[PDB]
Amino acid sequence: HMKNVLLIGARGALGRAVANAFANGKWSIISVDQAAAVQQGDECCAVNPASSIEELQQAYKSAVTGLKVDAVINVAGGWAGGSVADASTAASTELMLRQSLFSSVAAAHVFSTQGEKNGLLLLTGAAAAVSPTPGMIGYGTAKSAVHFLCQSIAEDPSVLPTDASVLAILPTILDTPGNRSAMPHADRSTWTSLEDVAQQIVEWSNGSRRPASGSLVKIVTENSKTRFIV
Amino acid sequence: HMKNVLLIGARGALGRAVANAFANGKWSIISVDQAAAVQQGDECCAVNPASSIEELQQAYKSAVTGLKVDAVINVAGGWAGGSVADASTAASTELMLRQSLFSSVAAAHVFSTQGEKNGLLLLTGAAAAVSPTPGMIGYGTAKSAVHFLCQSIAEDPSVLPTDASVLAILPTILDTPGNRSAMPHADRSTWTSLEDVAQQIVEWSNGSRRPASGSLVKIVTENSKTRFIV
Repeated sequence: HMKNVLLIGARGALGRAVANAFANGKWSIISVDQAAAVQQGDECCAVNPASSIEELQQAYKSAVTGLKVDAVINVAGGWAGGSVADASTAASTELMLRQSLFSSVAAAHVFSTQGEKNGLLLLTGAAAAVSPTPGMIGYGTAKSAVHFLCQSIAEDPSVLPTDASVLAILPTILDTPGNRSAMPHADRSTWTSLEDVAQQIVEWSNGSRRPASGSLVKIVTENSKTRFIV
Repeated sequence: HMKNVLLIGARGALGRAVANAFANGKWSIISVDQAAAVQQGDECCAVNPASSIEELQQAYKSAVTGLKVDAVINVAGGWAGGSVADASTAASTELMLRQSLFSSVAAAHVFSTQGEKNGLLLLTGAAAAVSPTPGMIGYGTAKSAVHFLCQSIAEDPSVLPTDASVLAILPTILDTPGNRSAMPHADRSTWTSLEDVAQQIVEWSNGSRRPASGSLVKIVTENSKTRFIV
């Protein structure tokens, strides 16, 4: 368990896949999640969903005190729909901002100050958020902001450990319990396996060849085969 | 005073310029500002700086109850610097998000539901936020998100009144009391006059020719002359 990873969103479907892929292992895993950490048998930090970015930052700093972190992995966030015509868009956009953007700003600061040389900061965007998202204002605005944050971090590498990388993954559709439940009978040939994403995150984290720091990495599945593409 | 404008950020330097340009007039002005509304002699709604997007939305809906709004103008927001290396970036990024993005999501919903035909939704971006902003993470991420929001609104015009427009202004440098104070002796030849921006917002609001709904409008000043450019 020589290498250290801070895992944000550890209790979501993609978070559990990522924790499973770490633990090979080789890795010591420090996990955090908002509201949704069952806080029973789980060795996961529960942080309040009403947390400020500064509160997230302090909670993350605390969880890894006196560690060099090789990887900070943020795979937090769910989904909601809504246009500006919908009253519901106000709350859903704030929720998506908190889950994805607040967590990513705090996570970047911990990686900057406690990251190890050759380490990885990985954030979670959305392939759809590369374009206007009139029907998913919250989801698209939050994820677009994560993409922007990824690019801005990379633009000044002096803020990262030596030879560190930041990457954002842009999933299209993930094969999650939620999606299976929603559409039991659907053609899932374009639905990316969580194990495939998790395994790729752990290789990148281990210092396999990575796309250029700053890359938006689209996760494209056809006939149940997956490419990681810039 | 036939036409109605909801003005968000009315107590900032650009907000006062915009209120002055309305009042020609011809316009009935309903103004809102966070923390900074002096709430003495001022006919301005003071909204709490800790407001949720839904709270902003309700406060905006209340301020214009039983009006058709020809214009919703959001010129709120200040500035802070900071990279991900800075502990201060967490709080400054949340502050910029609240001032600019929270206000813009709420303002878009009020314009969708209470806007008049041929009306204007105007948001405030930043010319610099078209590119990575490693040295101003908060400011750039918040403003980039406003640009994205502007584009997403325009992408589905069924959410807006008939022949309505949304625009985002991308200032580079504004000739504000704050900037004059900071650099009394500086060459201000590239600093845009607030009166010039305000006057252009009021013409667009009145239904002058506008760039295409969705435009990011850069405000470019050289030798103290200004162009509004896409």
